[PDB]
Amino acid sequence: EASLTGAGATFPAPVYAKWADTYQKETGNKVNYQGIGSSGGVKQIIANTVDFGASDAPLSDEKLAQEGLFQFPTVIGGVVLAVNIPGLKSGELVLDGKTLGDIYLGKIKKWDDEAIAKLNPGLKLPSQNIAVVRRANGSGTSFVFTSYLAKVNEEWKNNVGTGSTVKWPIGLGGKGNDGIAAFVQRLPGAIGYVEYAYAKQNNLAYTKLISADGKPVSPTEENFANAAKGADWSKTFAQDLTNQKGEDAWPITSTTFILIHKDQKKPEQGTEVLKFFDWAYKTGAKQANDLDYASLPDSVVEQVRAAWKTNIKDSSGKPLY
Repeated sequence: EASLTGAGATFPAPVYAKWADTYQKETGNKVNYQGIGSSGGVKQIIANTVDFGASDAPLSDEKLAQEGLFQFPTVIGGVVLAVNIPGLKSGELVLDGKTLGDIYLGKIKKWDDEAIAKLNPGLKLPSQNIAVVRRANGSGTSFVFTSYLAKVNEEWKNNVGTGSTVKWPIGLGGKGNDGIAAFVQRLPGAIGYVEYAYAKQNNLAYTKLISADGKPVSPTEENFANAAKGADWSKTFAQDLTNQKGEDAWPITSTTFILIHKDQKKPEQGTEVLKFFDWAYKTGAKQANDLDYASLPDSVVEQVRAAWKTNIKDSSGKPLY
């Protein structure tokens, strides 16, 4: 039995924790996962204070080569806009990218703004002020969200840009996906971006969004999977899944990555990390779907296995898989 420690992204934390509990029950192996944000996960793996790091923002091939790291995707999730609007039920408000950007730029300040009313003809919107909530920590969810806004709102792209940390025009700061969930819950009129599981688990209302093709879509595991149907995984695991074309393609979708060292100084730990992720691919799909995360296609998991064999070795050059 081994004790493993991982750290990083809160985006997939609900599923990593579920897998860890089940894995211990079946095998006795212990996996301790710390949700400290993707930036923190990257610093930790490079500092070698953990067996594996986790980040929703992929590292470039050069940065991976420079640090002697290897990265692989685990699941596909989606970012949603959790809202606290009195009188509105979940899934009934619809927003488009342009308007969402104008809300985050501070251009739109009330829930009954003309720009929002026009997108929601049947709705009777309140003249409630909007309280914007964003991440206070270095975040892979912020990276995905800002990558999306830069595509749909030019003023956002030119003035604030994309990043795991940016100079937010307005808004209160919440720590982790759980921190944003807690804020929305306690602030009438609030809007905040979180990975879907956090909204669902906390019974938070969320909005629909207009797809890249121009149709309103609901956030569901299937619709996150739809956003990834045209990604060519054979070329690279670092796929951008925001604003993708296609029927029922959730616009703010993303996969997430695990980072491990190519030259394993503690081979026994390295071997056990791969066994845990292999077990998750083989048996953990049901748990991932229970939490509304879509699974990676079998072809992709096969590419990852082929890559483990070629890349992960001990100091004597022997493969650990």
